[PDB]
Amino acid sequence: QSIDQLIKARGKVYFGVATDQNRLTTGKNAAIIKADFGMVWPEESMQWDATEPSQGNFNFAGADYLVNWAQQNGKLIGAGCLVWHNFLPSWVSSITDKNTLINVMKNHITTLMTRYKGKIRTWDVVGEAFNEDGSLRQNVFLNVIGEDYIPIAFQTARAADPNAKLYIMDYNLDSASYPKTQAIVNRVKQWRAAGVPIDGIGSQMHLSAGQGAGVLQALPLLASAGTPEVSILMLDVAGASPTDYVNVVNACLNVQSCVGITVMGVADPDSAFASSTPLLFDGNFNPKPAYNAIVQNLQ
Repeated sequence: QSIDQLIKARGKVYFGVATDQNRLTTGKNAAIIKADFGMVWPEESMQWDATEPSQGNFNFAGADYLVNWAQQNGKLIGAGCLVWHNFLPSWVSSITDKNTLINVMKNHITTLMTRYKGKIRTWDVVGEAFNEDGSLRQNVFLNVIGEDYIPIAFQTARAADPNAKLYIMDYNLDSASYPKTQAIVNRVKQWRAAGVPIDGIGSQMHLSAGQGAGVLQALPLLASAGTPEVSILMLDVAGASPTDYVNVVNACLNVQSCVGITVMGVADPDSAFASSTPLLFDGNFNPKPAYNAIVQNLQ
């Protein structure tokens, strides 16, 4: 039973999964993604250090492979992250001149999005921009450009591909009482009021056991920012309890603007957190109790 087909039947857009050429060419990953998922999300091949390892010298081979595989198999594509502090080459973080960095950032955004224009459903434009107390995270963009780097990034992305949905994303947005959750809602409200084209908030749900229950209140709070969409991505759950996974799915179903869920890989041994067995398929590529519980809940 395909959880993507079942979640579409309930009115959502997709159940997706993070992957890349390394996974699609080994084991049973390709067969499972074909059968059970409706959207793919490159784990590393679209990040800055992979795509622009030297300034103006782009490398698209891995990203091209993923996009072509998705189109051939009828899958939606989400891609990112265009601007964040992870996967960032030193040549970028060493820039100290504001105009130089604005132009570098705009060029990185425009080049990636133009190459795949019309083919990408969702771009993660800005990621992990907030500290745990709700202040903005001090990365090179904030240090050199200032808080305007976020509006500039989204305005540039919107001009490059008006078809794509443009997201901001962060982690630890899983509790409605946590300062970070309330801060991103307030800031996104203000940005949208100023005309900034933020289409979505993506919640990076790398969850500890038992945190699914709190998502039932956190996700509606994120939806109150008034973006056209919200999504769940990078989802995994330590221990992979059915209770946590079903709670996360029910939160999605309860929030009308939540378009879908993307899990953080297929099989446990390929997770960065493999020792906590946090995914929906085990090391033999067999569906786990959590997978069957999602199927049963959606039916």
